Amino acid sequence: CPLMVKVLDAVRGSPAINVAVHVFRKAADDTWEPFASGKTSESGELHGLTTEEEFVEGIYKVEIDTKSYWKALGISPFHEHAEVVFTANDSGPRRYTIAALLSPYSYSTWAVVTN
Amino acid sequence: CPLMVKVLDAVRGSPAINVAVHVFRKAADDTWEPFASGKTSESGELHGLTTEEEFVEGIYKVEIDTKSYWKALGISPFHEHAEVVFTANDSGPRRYTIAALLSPYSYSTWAVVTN
Amino acid sequence: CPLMVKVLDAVRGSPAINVAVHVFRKAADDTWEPFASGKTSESGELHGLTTEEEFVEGIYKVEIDTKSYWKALGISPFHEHAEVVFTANDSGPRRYTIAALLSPYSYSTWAVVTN
Amino acid sequence: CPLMVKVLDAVRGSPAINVAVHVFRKAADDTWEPFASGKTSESGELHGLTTEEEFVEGIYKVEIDTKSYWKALGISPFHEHAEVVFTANDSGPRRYTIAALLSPYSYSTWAVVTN
Repeated sequence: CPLMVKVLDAVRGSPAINVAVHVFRKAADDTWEPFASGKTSESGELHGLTTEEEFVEGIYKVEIDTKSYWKALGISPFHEHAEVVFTANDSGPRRYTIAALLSPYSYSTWAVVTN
Repeated sequence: CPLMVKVLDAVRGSPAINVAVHVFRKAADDTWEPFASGKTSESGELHGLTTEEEFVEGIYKVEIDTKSYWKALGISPFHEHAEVVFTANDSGPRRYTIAALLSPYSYSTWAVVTN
Repeated sequence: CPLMVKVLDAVRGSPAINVAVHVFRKAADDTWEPFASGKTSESGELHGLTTEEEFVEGIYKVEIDTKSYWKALGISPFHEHAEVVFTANDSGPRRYTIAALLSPYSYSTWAVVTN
Repeated sequence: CPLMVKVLDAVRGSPAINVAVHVFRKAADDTWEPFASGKTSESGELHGLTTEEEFVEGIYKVEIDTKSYWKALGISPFHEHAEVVFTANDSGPRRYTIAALLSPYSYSTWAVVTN
């Protein structure tokens, strides 16, 4: 599991469950190609998006569908989604955790990268 | 100006100066059209991006070039840039401040919407 | 004023108004002595807490009464308050801005120190 | 394990290892009584601070020794420590994760509370 996504809810103090996550990889023609997608679990985590074989060097975009999450809770939030864009595996394979802590008008996002 | 961008540096405890900022508006064909751009001032602020006349309801993207900022400081960053995507809605008079607090492997972003 | 406090609300996307703020300075006996206090304005800012003469090097604590703020909004909070503890150091001319971005179960706090 | 502390480093994109953490509980005389302490592991986590029996209702303070952490990395940080003050177990036993994401001039802290 070289790529994991974790989402937390700062209003409730809980994992953000059933959040849609779409991952894209930048192609040679400079366009965003769909790479993987899924929904966060009861722990606010999304595992099994990819494999070490498939997750080659490149520029990746993780789109976290925060608006649909807040709308289902009765909040009209500010952002359409939280977008995380980064170069992966350029010095060899790494394990990446992309995390976001969500509020209606804000989000904090960070990465934990391990060898 | 109805749209202001503010960028802060959490490593130095200072405004993030000379940061490139690009604003886009989503077109009918679903593509991102360049809308406005600039560089943050000595106060980490970017004023005068648009006018009330030009800034109509729509979906906007604010791209903050964080990678170039960290590279100029000799600090290895994670993100290619920080992206803020939101709908501008005419619910009475409004001013939008899009802010970001930057760290090499994280950023927090928020919006202050006032009348 | 060499010390300003700014508080923002991440649920509403607005300044956090009428928030009580208490500043303390650590005394020789290791206890926290009241130093200054006030309430944030309509811009979420608290100015005029001290003067350059009074604000000597020392360890200071800024306590932001977040619980009372959330309770007045009918939102169940986690923290009793947000506490910022720091040393003020005379390394040339300095102005300190202590800022906090509040959510019910989280807060981000940062400092902008300028000349 | 009803109380766990997790600390992350936003400069390195890694767990914050060997961070000292002190927990206090407010006593009847309004003073902070030492309750538990420890150091974060290689995963940036501190488990086994207390037991369900010992962790009774009360006001608790978790002091995360961020200054010593940054000083050991060659950074002179802004804060003396990150302080998290909260009421625990007032509606019955809960499991609490207190987390902090650290930068030299900023920190974000949140709680994940589960039943």
